[PDB]
Amino acid sequence: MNIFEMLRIDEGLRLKIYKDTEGYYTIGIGHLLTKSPSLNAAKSELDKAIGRNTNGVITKDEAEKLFNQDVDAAVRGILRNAKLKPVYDSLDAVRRAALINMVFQMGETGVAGFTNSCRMLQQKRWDEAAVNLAKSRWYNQTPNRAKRVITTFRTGTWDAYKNL
Ligand SMILES: *SCC1=CC(C)(C)N(O)C1(C)C
Repeated sequence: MNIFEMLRIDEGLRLKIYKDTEGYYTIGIGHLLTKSPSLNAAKSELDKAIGRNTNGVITKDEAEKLFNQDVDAAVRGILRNAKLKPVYDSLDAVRRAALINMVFQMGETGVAGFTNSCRMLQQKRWDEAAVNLAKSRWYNQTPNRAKRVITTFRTGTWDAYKNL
């Protein structure tokens, strides 16, 4: 298991524009196109992202290319955030993947709260952090996924993704 396999499990793979859990146009492996209600706006974002006139459908290779860019972007976003970098640096590789997973799903920029959760992770109070992370819109809206990510933070193992 690694961050790519983990997110692939959590995000799925769809080659045609579809709506994510929040109702937003998305494609590939969790690649958010726009929060705009306009499908045309979403298709324009897609064409720009891929570099060709697609009309809503991409190939698996193209989906994996956006995925590589998105994971890279989540990692660089973490390292450029003065608040997240110290937490990421304090974690082992498995928990670092859990943090990348959260950033991939909700972004670094524009994310409200979680200051206390991050403080508990940096303190390595795994059980307390796990409880705290669950008191969130994030957990309530996508509980099965949040549970897997939280279990990863609580245990530092891939148990939530094995046999899954
Ligand atoms: S460690 C929890 C956390 C803090 C903040 C910077 C708000 N984030 O985006 C996540 C959800 C990673």
